[PDB]
Amino acid sequence: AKIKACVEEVTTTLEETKFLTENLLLYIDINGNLHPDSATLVSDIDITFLKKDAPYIVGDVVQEGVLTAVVIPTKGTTEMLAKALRKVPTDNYITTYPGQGCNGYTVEEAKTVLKKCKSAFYILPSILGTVSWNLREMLAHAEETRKLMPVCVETKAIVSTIQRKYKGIKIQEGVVDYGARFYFYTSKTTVASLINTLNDLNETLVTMPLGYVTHGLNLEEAARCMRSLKVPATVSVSSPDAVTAYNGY
Repeated sequence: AKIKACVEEVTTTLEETKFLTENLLLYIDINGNLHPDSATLVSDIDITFLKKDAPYIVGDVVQEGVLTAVVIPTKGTTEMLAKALRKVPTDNYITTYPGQGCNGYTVEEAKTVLKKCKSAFYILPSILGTVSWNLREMLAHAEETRKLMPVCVETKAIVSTIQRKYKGIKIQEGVVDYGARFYFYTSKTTVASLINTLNDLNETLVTMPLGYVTHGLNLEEAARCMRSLKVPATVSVSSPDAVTAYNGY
């Protein structure tokens, strides 16, 4: 039937919005990996088809059952994002604003792009001071506040400091609650998977910018990714100048 073109923000959870349509529009990267905003919308659905045909080019669309996914770019520009969204078949969709988080686009840029399409879009809904604390200060803060502290296991200087401060700790990937509460991860897992994990734990964090250095990101790229966190976080950067730069991004 003819589609009633619109962009409408709802305040309902995914399940509570399905009365409008069963169709979900997801965002993926060139490898078929789901954007953190899309990753929580595929519960109890086989998503083998997303990575099955990787690698993809921006604008590629993959579909199966109630799911539609489009490969979006990283702000290259708004033109590229518009062009990608135009490839989605016209229909009624529950979705999120495209290009958020690591992709670097703003909510205003996403609204502009969706309003140029002919689909009916139903948009699902959705801080602590920035500091320059050294590792010893961060560990002391995590210990007294019980905030979760993400730690990259490949950063040997950090692992050796934790082993020496918390004698007897058994460091392994995942949550380790010994002296302080840590989330140990490898750089061999994506920043997106890490953000999804921290969002699911739903704990307040004390953290360095995620992806910065460990995943080859610069501070601006890490700041963009950090927008995908749905938990409160005390972010600690390298120096007082990096505080201005980070809060500037």
